[PDB]
Amino acid sequence: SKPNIVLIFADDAGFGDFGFQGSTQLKTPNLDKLAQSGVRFTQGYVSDSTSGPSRAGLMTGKYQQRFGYEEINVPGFMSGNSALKGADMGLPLDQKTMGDYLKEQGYKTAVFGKWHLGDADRFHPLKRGFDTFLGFRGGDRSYFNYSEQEMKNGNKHFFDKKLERDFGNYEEPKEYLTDVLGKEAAKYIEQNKDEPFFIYLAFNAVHTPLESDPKDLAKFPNLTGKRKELAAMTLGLDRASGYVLDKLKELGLDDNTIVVFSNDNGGPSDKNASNNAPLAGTKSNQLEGGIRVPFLISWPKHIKPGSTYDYPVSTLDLLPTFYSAAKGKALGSDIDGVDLLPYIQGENTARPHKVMYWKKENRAVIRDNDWKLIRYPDRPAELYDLSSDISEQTDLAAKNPERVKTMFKSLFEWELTLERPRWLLKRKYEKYDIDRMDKYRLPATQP
Amino acid sequence: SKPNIVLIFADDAGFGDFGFQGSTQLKTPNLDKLAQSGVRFTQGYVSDSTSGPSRAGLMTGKYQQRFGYEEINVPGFMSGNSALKGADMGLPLDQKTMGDYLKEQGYKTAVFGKWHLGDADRFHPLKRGFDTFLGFRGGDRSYFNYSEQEMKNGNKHFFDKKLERDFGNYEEPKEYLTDVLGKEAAKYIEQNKDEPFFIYLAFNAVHTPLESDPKDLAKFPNLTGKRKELAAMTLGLDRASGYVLDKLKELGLDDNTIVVFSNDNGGPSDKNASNNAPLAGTKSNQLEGGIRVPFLISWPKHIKPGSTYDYPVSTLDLLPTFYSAAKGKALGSDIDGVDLLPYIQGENTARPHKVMYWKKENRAVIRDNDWKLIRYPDRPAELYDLSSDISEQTDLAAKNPERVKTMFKSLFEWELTLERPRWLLKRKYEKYDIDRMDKYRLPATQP
Ligand SMILES: O=S(=O)(O)O[C@@H]1[C@H](O[C@H]2O[C@@H]3CO[C@@H]([C@H]3O[C@@H]3O[C@H](CO)[C@H](OS(=O)(=O)O)[C@H](O[C@H]4O[C@@H]5CO[C@@H]([C@H]5O)[C@H]4OS(=O)(=O)O)[C@H]3O)[C@H]2OS(=O)(=O)O)[C@@H](O)[C@H](O)O[C@@H]1CO
Ligand SMILES: O=S(=O)(O)O[C@@H]1[C@H](O[C@H]2O[C@@H]3CO[C@@H]([C@H]3O[C@@H]3O[C@H](CO)[C@H](OS(=O)(=O)O)[C@H](O[C@H]4O[C@@H]5CO[C@@H]([C@H]5O)[C@H]4OS(=O)(=O)O)[C@H]3O)[C@H]2OS(=O)(=O)O)[C@@H](O)[C@H](O)O[C@@H]1CO
Ligand SMILES: [Ca+2]
Ligand SMILES: [Ca+2]
Ligand SMILES: [Cl-]
Ligand SMILES: [Cl-]
Repeated sequence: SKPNIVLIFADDAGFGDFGFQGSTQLKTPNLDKLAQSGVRFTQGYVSDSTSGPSRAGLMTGKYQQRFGYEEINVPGFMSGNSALKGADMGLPLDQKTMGDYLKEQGYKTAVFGKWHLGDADRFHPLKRGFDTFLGFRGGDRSYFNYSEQEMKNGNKHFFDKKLERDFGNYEEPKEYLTDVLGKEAAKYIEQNKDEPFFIYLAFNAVHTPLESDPKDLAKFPNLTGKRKELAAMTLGLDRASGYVLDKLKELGLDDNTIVVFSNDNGGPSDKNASNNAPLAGTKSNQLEGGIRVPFLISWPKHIKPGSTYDYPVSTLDLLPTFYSAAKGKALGSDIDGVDLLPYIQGENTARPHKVMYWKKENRAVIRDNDWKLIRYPDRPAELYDLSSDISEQTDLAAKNPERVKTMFKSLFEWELTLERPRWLLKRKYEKYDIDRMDKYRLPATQP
Repeated sequence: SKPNIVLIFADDAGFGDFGFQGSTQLKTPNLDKLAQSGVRFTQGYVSDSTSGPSRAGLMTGKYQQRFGYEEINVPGFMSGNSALKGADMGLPLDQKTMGDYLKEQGYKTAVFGKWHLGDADRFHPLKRGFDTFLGFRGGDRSYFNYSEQEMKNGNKHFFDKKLERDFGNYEEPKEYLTDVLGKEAAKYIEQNKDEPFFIYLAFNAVHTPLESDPKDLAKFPNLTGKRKELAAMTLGLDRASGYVLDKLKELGLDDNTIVVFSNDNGGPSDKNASNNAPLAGTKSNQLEGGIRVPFLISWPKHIKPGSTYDYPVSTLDLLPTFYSAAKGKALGSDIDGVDLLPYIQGENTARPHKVMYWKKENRAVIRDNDWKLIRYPDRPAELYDLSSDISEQTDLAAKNPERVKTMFKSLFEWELTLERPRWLLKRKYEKYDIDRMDKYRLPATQP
């Protein structure tokens, strides 16, 4: 029987900022129970440390740099020299999505919340294998309704923040957006309970702006400023996820539903007070704190409850995992991900990925087993043993010069399989990305 | 009195491949006498190790990466994702050229031979401060006439190879192109002998294809294959330069004429059998063999004959040097070059450039005094003391880790002042550039 698939994909959450990730300060009871119901990945990665490229990898099961989706698509932030600007930046139309693949297997498909895979009509979710959409095309938006005046006074890219149903039916949220998105996903489950369905629940929680339900803020009297907002926004993310998980149980769909929880990129600790403990770094850098994310898979009667899987896995793996579960027999020859199920169930004791890569311009990483080489524009390449140094504080480059040379050559061989980028950020953002990395160069710790 | 200015700019010549550069195999009598007539620079550099970007720096007196002219403009070789392709790649129109500056000082201005600063009409020499043109818009062409049929049946970029007078008056060369270009420059001197003139004589010699006057091939009976052609093509370059130098002497203009000889980039030893002795590397890499070039300045009664100048200088310096000689008092505030005359004459004993930079994508160089840091995509950054190690064979990076870190930060600070590139080569050419560098990693030696 073809299982339902629910992918809950948070935005800008701290690695440490869930109960199941070791938080005692924040409250995530619903997602903690999801963790206990299935397998928790201790080394789950996104394909990039920023939103657009991460989502391009997730949606395609491919290294997004292979189709030139290398730097983040941010209308108004792009170089005057960029090949594509504004609404023309998007997931190339020749790429086949997770939605397209599950549509081939007869699934009902919906996306709720953040898209960020292009603002033009041709890049719209309903053109990319999704039946149904309630969300926003761009990278961020308010958790409450925009006034008519705010929409009138927005710059030429502001339209991508407007809450939208399907193909251009604009209507602002009537309550806290996190609750709207969760309730919509639960309504869609109810409407499609008799047929295989795929939901992509792309919460904007816990992305800026720092806005919360006042009742949620009240539950954190001992937290201050940004961290109090993050706590409240996290409680909202967890409650809204709860609407979906509870609806599945209520309708008896638990045994025949795959639920995934992950996060688009590492926490931007300076922006939303996210905490990536015990990792160094943040959003937009390639330290573990930027690329390693909370990662759960639940499939009752198929995946052992309360289990952990400790070899590296990728958001790139989700497309082939979902497609195989959906009884798909025509996977494209170009997929970088692997079906995780044989690995999760111990049929395959090998690493799903011996070698993994990250790249934004001159900043790149090659990982070989637990060896991690990090290349930078502004400092010598660093080598970490992640099996003894999760926080990347002990540079072993000088002690292992032959391994550094061999990993450098392997990194460049992979770079040679990539397209040149399709769009380029203004020069100044490389300084912002590196300066924040140096601000969070030390390990984060649970408060 | 405003001096005449003649800039002879060869293409793809080997560093060692002139008598005045230490060759005992090749014949360059005319240019050897030019060297003896003036100052020879032992550390003269182009702004890039390839044609288009080198010429953009030369024409502007600016780091060409500041206006996004970073990778070479080669129609048909560009990424399908490139922002600008074919005829649209060119020196940005908001840049002010060497021609424009000397036109302001009342000079007659001419360019003969290779342009390579854009194929579209708007990038044409007669739009960029040149009165007159006989040459070709693109990067290479035959040293003999193309048939009407060859020109009709060429790909969509082939038109940029056609020999052109002024604004689209096409006529193929009636003899060996090197002789045509020299004789045209000599005719222009004759026509303008009573008025200040500037000639940019951009020979395609000694660029591929390997075609020579049979009478020149006859002067090298003991050489074979590519090296014989290079020898013959070099003798032609020297004779054609001779037409110009002999015309200046014949008309008594020697004492009031600045003559410069240089070369667009290091020798592509695999392509035209050029020899960069005693340097390592070649065209398209940032070893000394790619970026250091033969560099002569003659101004009889102003520059001491038979002298050498040993501090680093740049083609970027030629615009301000020329403009100051032309009595210009309104240099732009954006010029990276300096007027060399005070340095040559000992009015300024300081280094003209304490710091110099090169950049193509991930490949970059910072030089601080005689320290050279080289960054690569596929290997650890290398550090050379050029005052003890001209051939870049003793990597000091491990011995001097703090200097490596300091120069890395300074390199990135300069990168932050640049635009993103305006066009991007196909990915595969980075493999070709690096593999050839490794083929010529050892010092070249005089045959
Ligand atoms: O006048 S404005 O007050 O500032 O009006 C406000 C709203 O506009 C703003 O909206 C947010 C906040 O500031 C600007 C915009 O932020 C930018 O949003 C981008 C969305 O794509 C992007 O965020 S991201 O998607 O999460 O990556 C930008 O962040 C990136 O910038 C670089 C590229 O990658 C990283 C950086 O290197 C990434 O940084 S990060 O990792 O830290 O996130 C982010 O800066 C502003 O938008 S604007 O269009 O520029 O004006 C306006 O819409 C609203 O109506 O009013 C408010 C004021 O009340
Ligand atoms: O069958 S052919 O021999 O190909 O036909 C010939 C003519 O077409 C060719 O002409 C030459 C030979 O092959 C192509 C062309 O070479 C390319 O010319 C470019 C000019 O811009 C460029 O040279 S460059 O300007 O000096 O840089 C290309 O070299 C570069 O390529 C990459 C970019 O930088 C470097 C590389 O990474 C640089 O390499 S290098 O440093 O070694 O110089 C060079 O490959 C081909 O032209 S075509 O546009 O591809 O078709 C044809 O017109 C004529 O009619 O027939 C001849 C054969 O008789
Ligand atoms: Ca995000
Ligand atoms: Ca050249
Ligand atoms: Cl984001
Ligand atoms: Cl060239």
